Amino acid sequence: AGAARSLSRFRGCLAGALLGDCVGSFYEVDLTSVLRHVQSLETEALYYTADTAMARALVQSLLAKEAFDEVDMAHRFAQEYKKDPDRGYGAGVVTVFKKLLNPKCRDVFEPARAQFNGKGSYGNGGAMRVAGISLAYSSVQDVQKFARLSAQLTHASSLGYNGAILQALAVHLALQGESSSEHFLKQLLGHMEDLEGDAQSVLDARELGMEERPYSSRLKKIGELLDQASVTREEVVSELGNGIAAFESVPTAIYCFLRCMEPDPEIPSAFNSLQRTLIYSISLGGDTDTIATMAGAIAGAYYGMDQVPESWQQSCEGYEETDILAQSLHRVFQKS
Ligand SMILES: Nc1ncnc2c1ncn2[C@@H]1O[C@H](COP(=O)(O)OP(=O)(O)OC[C@H]2O[C@H](O)[C@H](O)[C@@H]2O)[C@@H](O)[C@H]1O
Ligand SMILES: [Mg+2]
Repeated sequence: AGAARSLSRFRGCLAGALLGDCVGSFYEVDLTSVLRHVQSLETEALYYTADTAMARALVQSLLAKEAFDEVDMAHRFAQEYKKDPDRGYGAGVVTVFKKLLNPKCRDVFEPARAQFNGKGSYGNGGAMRVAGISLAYSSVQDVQKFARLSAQLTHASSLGYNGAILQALAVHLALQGESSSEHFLKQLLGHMEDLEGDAQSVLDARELGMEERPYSSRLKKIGELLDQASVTREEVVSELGNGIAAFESVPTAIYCFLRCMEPDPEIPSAFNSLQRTLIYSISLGGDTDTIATMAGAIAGAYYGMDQVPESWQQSCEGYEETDILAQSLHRVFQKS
């Protein structure tokens, strides 16, 4: 709410991400499923998962250095894992952290490049933690630059880091406030068509038997889905995904945000737009903590802190630290 990149947008963004992670984590599903159990949320009994742990470390690094510092951020990721390994980290990425904890590893980007036979991870862990990049950086150029670099600390495949860029761009656009769904999608599509024309990206996708321009292809499917009658959960999962791959989760989160910009008759009117976006995301099943954390980041940035319900927020572990960090990003980087 209010001006582009306002404090309310910053706070709502990180709160929305925290809500999606914590509320989503129960069901790691059917719209009726979800509605019964948000009943519960009507202190800090909902633990956050690796999505929030890594987002907090990313943001703490940015604040400590008042800039992107790959060595600081890589070590804060590794030390966060060492301090609290049981947050549900991906099976592969834990190898990166263990290599980064070795004090004689001195290029912090190389462990990620060794992952998965030297092709790199395409998991959504780079995207799940990236919203803080869009709070720290106002220009599109800087959002893409450091969304990519922050993601490359663990996700060296263009299929992974282009998902992180796409998530950061969506948060970036949402922080600018009111827009049509079609304009929001169109801007995202243009940026991704630009990135997926790159040779390394084309090959990375070739090598795995994928569409050329996989993110672009899914963003076009979102535009079709937004015009389609009687869209079912099954159709959404089939065309976009609900999985741990960034390309099976990041477009899906953006779809959830765009679809839920308007009221949905099968979700009670008593829920506001942020809540309805989270309820819809979680109803898709699959990687619910991560799809909801990403949809919640976007919706929180767009709708602002006035749509973060206190009862839901106060159920989440660390909600006050999350808020402090949002306020600090606004002070340090948005220079209020
Ligand atoms: N190149 C690849 N080839 C085959 N499988 C892959 C590849 N890349 C990723 N995977 C599969 O993808 C998995 C994850 O890739 P990882 O890099 O370990 O971790 P993340 O940080 O992305 O995990 C993010 C999630 O973890 C948290 O629970 C959050 O809630 C998110 O849901 C691998 O174990 C592989 O099965
Ligand atoms: Mg997850």
